[PDB]
Amino acid sequence: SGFRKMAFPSGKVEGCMVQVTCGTTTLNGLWLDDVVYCPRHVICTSEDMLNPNYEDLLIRKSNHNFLVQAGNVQLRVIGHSMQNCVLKLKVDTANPKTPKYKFVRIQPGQTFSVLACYNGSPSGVYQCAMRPNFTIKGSFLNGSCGSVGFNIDYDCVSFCYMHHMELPTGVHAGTDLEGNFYGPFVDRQTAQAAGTDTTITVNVLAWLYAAVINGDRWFLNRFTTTLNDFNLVAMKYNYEPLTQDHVDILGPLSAQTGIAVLDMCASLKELLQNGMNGRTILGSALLEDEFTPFDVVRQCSGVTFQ
Amino acid sequence: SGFRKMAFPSGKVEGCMVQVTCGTTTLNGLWLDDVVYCPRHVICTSEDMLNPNYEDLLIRKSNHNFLVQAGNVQLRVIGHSMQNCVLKLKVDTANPKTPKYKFVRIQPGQTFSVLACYNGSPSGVYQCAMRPNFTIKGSFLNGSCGSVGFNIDYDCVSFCYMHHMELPTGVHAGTDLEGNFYGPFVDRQTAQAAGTDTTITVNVLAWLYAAVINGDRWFLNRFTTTLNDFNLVAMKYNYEPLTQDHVDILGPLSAQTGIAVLDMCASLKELLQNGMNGRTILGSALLEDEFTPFDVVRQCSGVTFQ
Ligand SMILES: CNC(=O)c1cc(Br)cc([N+](=O)[O-])c1N1CC[C@@]2(CN(C(=O)c3cncc4cc(O)ccc34)C[C@@H]2c2ccccc2)C1
Ligand SMILES: CNC(=O)c1cc(Br)cc([N+](=O)[O-])c1N1CC[C@@]2(CN(C(=O)c3cncc4cc(O)ccc34)C[C@@H]2c2ccccc2)C1
Repeated sequence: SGFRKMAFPSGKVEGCMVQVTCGTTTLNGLWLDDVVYCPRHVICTSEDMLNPNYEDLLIRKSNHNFLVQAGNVQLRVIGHSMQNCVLKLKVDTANPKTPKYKFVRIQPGQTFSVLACYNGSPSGVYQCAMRPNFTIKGSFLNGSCGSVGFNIDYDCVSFCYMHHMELPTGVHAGTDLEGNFYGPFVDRQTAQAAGTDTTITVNVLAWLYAAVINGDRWFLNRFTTTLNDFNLVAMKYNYEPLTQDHVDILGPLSAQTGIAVLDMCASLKELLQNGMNGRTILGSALLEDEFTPFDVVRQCSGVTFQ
Repeated sequence: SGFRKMAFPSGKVEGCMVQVTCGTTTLNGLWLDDVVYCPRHVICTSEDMLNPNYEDLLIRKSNHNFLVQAGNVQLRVIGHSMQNCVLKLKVDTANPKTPKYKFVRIQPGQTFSVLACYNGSPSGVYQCAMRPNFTIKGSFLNGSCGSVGFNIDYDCVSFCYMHHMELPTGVHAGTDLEGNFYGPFVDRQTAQAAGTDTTITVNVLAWLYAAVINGDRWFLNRFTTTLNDFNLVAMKYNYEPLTQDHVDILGPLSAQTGIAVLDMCASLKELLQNGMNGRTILGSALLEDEFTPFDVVRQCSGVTFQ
């Protein structure tokens, strides 16, 4: 029993974190095989970021302009390329610690673990969701660029996020490991802000199913609802529309608890309309939307990774 | 910016997790140098746990009654001893992955990271606090015994918790790595329950300081309070008394924000008396008490570990 925001074991990622220095700029990089991946704004000064031309800035750099430190050992750079907003530094040494890995671009609403790092050195690990507005509510200070987000499936680390910047609202923005930003953001100091966000409906439902699996049932009712009538209440409370594909995804949890998906939607409808009345669910006074259906199954059923 | 329940990087602990089988019972063990540590109830059947005599049960076992699996390699046991509620199995191989480590018995209110494990295989990592009633609100299923809680300081892993059991309220109970239970609990199936718990006052205050460091100030006021008058409100809301040593501990955070500790106590007094009025602090509609003053400084200042 219990339900926690649970991150994946970070060991396989810790062994890939290195430090990348270009000029006076230092940030984190990800060392897989003989390539280090880091944000391309490593080549920039603060004044560059106001309006940078990265092809021009990068053309003026050499392999020896990039210092790569992996613990004590320095790594010699033998090539460099730019792919979208990430820099790929080829090095003379394959990382002996390279895990089985993939690069994945996740959909909004999916979760991942973040290994926060400074100077190539891991600081901590925590779970995040990709918000509908393609930001994340992480925990990031100056120097954290190039920290990565990931999932682990069996042996295989699927990297899905590399940190680039913090937006004025204090939420965070970054790219997939191929350098493509999530959302409309760009690696330039301009007026750009998080757009309007919404609550991830299928995730709230999953979390309500986790609560039932863990013995909380106070919020259940005998009512039901149609998908159409639910989505109308969803719109009014700034929740994302629930699709039939979302319903199908909640299949296994609905079957494990004996609560039909549309029956859980009627429960959530009442919670949105009435509030919690000073009660809590799984230790939260809010409706939690950062657990996927997969996250609930993984933690309420004890999946492991090696 | 941002504030998250942040666990330590778990890599140094992952390399110590092994599987221990005695009879039909299988659980997790911690392999440091040439010793594996696991809960001594590994030697028990379910009927044994009703009223076990561990000296008698253990006297009837041999070294070859214990199977120890570390990934693929099986480890040969060459000795065994019981220390309080932990079993120490001596093995023929020193763990090549042994980190710098210590065993620490924490005070209630301190936090640690838990690496949840099944069959010697890490499942996930999360932060816990030792509650005042010496339970933890973890996330643990059948098979998780011998999972450990820990802190990392620089290079050194300080193990502080090994998981033994789940109490009827769904909270968790276990020992230090020397086998001494936190709280009054014993490794027997009896009527024992978590006692009355309280809210960790110094921790709530620390978290209010984290919110200020992160730009939330809506809950501040111009009032002040005396330590004595605060503690009287604390008693009424089931908060722990704030000691002068607690005040001194909050020194660095009070100095960084320019808010006197007793001024933050007056803020908290008002929050307890008025509620939050549908507002949130650091994304919580509750007063959060599972961050220590150290945890706030570590995350709002970017400490790392190698
Ligand atoms: C706060 N502001 C933005 O993050 C920001 C927002 C926009 Br809109 C556009 C840019 N932009 O394009 O320059 C931004 N960066 C400003 C510096 C950034 C960010 N950074 C970090 O270490 C960092 C990471 N996470 C959270 C942080 C919170 C902080 O309070 C301070 C720093 C960070 C280093 C990087 C950099 C790039 C080139 C030369 C020097 C430094 C990029
Ligand atoms: C639920 N009940 C108690 O945990 C419990 C409570 C008291 Br009061 C006294 C004992 N007691 O002394 O036996 C308890 N255990 C019952 C079995 C325990 C617990 N366990 C786990 O794997 C486990 C860990 N965490 C959370 C769990 C939640 C679950 O729903 C089911 C299992 C776990 C295995 C171990 C064991 C020991 C000897 C022989 C076989 C198994 C110890």
